[PDB]
Amino acid sequence: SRPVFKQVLKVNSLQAQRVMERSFERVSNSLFSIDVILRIIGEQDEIDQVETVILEHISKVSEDLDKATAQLNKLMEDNGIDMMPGYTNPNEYTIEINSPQVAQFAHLIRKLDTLMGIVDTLWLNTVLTSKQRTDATYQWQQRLIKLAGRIIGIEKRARISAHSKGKEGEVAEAAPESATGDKEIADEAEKTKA
Ligand SMILES: [Ca+2]
Repeated sequence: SRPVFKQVLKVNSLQAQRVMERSFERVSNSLFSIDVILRIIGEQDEIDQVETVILEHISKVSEDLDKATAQLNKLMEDNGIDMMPGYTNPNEYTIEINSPQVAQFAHLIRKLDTLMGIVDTLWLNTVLTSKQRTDATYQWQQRLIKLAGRIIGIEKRARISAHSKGKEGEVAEAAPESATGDKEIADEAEKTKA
């Protein structure tokens, strides 16, 4: 009745692995709740106003990984570096994709995995210092984490919107809100709720 795309997603870098493990299933459940809290809300100008802002945030992160990937993939050409490294422990995650927005978040994690792969060889080829590597890894790890947090924050603003419109009980039976086990993600969601 409803399409669900199931896919095995291998992740090499420890940064992309950690982002995936602490944010994905929460974000996957968050975009699911948003999609149903919206049809319970019903008003289409608001439904197009949340997705356009949902898919903008997903787009801005996607845009900035593309530009980071571009500049660093030609630092390797400037230094004649062809190859990427092996990874001592890549992992494979079985993920299901219920909406296109889940696909784009899962595709963001892949582009982060690639970006870490680029940074890792530029670090290994002595083009980037140890600090430049950890600032890339930390800030890019953090960048998707707050993106996760803000999706969830957007989801919590939709729930309060449903409350004011009387539909509190209707979404407590269609989509109960899940706990956010990551404190960084929960903090960014509560800022995005104000
Ligand atoms: Ca844009």
